[PDB]
Amino acid sequence: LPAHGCRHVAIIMDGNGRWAKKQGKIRAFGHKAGAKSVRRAVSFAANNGIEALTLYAFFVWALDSEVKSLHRHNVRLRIIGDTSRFNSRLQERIRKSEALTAGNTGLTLNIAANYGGRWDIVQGVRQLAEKVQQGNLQPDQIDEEMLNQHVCMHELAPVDLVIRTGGEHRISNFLLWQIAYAELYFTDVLWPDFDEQDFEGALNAFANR
Amino acid sequence: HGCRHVAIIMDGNGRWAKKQGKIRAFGHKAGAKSVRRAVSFAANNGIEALTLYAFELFVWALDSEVKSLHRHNVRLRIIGDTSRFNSRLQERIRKSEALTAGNTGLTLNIAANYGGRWDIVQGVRQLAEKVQQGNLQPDQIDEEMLNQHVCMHELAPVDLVIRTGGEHRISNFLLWQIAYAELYFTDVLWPDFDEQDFEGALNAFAN
Repeated sequence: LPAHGCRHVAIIMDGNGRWAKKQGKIRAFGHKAGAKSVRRAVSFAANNGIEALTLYAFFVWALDSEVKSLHRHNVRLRIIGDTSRFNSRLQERIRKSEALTAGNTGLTLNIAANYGGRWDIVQGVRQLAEKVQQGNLQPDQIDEEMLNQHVCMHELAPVDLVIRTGGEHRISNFLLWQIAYAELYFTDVLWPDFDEQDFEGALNAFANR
Repeated sequence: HGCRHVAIIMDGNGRWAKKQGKIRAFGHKAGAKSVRRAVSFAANNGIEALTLYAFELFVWALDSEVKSLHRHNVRLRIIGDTSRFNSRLQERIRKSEALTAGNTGLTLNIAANYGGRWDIVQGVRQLAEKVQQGNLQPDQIDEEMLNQHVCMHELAPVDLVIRTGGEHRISNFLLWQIAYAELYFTDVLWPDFDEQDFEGALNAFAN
């Protein structure tokens, strides 16, 4: 229902490294500029009626100072990816950040952490297998729609638009199942340089296409 | 070039026919010539696998091509849900696959009533049955295992996806299989896509 027609944008945030290298700066400087650019994109999305923004870094700190900021901007924060590998002391900080913002009615921000598109499909398959083994589910009852409701973000609007910054033309095992019908938009802009007009240019391409 | 498996979303036959001031079937006919050209180019340049997606009448056309593909040592495979198709067409698919299955040159996969989500689902249903029989535990299911249950698992991974016709979408073509593939979009309409276009795509992959 916004004029650009875009409910859910996903972004592969590539370019932090060469951005830093361009300035004779080490990579960490680029990742810091990258975090700034995330803040900028989150604010842009929320102000342009986007329901969901899903971000892929192609964190251990970020999730606390940012969380207060996100929360103040009425953003609902979710983390997608294999977070079982993580230590359960900051696994705790993840769940705390999620429940703290779970009530917010603005943008839903999904952050990919130890996320893979193939993994995403496989964890959903494992849940279906568990139901099969418990006797609930019959194998031939499994269809697209059912698997669809077991992959990440099934409860949000389908992904309308995938943006990849940084010049490369691949998905790199980001969303796979979820992008079957998504518009794909590639720009050479390095992620730290990606701004409101770049984002606006992406949405306008989506609307025009 | 290093490109072992190319997949192509062949879009634009209809729009092309219109620009020519001709009917759609004329576009399809030019589409088929472009397929021949793409298949020969792939085999000529040492590409191991070529996977083609049209975006029951169309695979019938390839039946008269089978003799020639076989002589060119091409392995022909149809991927997708052919259970739909009339049993006569299904048997001819079966026969053409069997005739060429032992060939060792280009493997040419034709997507017919294919969908990427469907493809994954078929593998899921297979794994699910193994679970139901106690032959497989849920937590034992991993990427490698599901990979062995989706189309083309025995071929080189897809290196490059070409989509003609100007749209920037996968359109529920290969999904699992293109996780790390280079994606190449061109405005050229599929009946115009020639050897130079194809090489242009290989060049993009080369960097």
